[PDB]
Amino acid sequence: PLESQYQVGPLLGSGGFGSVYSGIRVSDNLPVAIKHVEKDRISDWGELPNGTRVPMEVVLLKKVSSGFSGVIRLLDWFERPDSFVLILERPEPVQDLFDFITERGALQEELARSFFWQVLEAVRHCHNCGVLHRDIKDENILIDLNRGELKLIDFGSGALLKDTVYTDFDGTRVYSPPEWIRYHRYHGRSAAVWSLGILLYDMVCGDIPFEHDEEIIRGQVFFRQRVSSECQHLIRWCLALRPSDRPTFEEIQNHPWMQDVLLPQETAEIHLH
Ligand SMILES: Nc1nccnc1C(=O)Nc1cnccc1N1CCC[C@H](N)C1
Repeated sequence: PLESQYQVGPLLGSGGFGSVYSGIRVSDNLPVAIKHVEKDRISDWGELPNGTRVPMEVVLLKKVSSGFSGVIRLLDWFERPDSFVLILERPEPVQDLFDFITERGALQEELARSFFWQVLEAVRHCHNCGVLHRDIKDENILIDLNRGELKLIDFGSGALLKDTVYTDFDGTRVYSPPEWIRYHRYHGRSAAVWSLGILLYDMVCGDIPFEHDEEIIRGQVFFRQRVSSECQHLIRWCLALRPSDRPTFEEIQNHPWMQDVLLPQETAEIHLH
């Protein structure tokens, strides 16, 4: 049973994603996160190779499963009569990117470069494994404060990556691209790159560039903080109105603003000490 295998701690958060609790695996004292999701609230249903219908997140997290620290690890999962329980890895000490930016304001470009690079490495790993996250944002990024390593969380709005159009979306509207707003249509990679541009603006400015549909559609970027010309260029390129004008992950990582990234441990030493 789940109740004998894990010691339940405080609620870490709840919302559209369900309810997430801090926990401890009783056997080895390993820190875990216990995620509960009600069956009636599930947006994307997946199918396990053995045939059983599970939340898409269970399918997606199994697809990415490796020694790669950039994606939160699924440790175990359970079915209950009206819900699913997901046992996830829990870094300690940890802080999500949203709380980190709230406490510190706009980040130094060196810090933003290190964090953005790790998000890109994590997203590239998902895509290479046939997984599309669909809800890339500061709230879905965990910072391992000791190691300076970032992890992607919440694959509950995700899908299997495909080359055809998506007509469904249940991620964050303010991170969604203008083709979703205008037409209820987007392609995986170019929509992911748009959300990445919103994320990078958020990191260097301390807030998102757009709040309303009209602003997303217009796509005019205003810099409220001092941001280098190379960083402003990368942001505007990710935020191109025409999806095909957006850079590939390779063009992003080869961008001159992305050069000479710090190692995660150098990041923890300089910026998280
Ligand atoms: N593994 C974790 N370790 C520490 C903290 N959180 C998580 C987590 O999975 N969180 C999570 C999963 N699915 C949806 C939302 C989640 N968050 C809950 C805490 C607040 C965070 N912004 C979102």
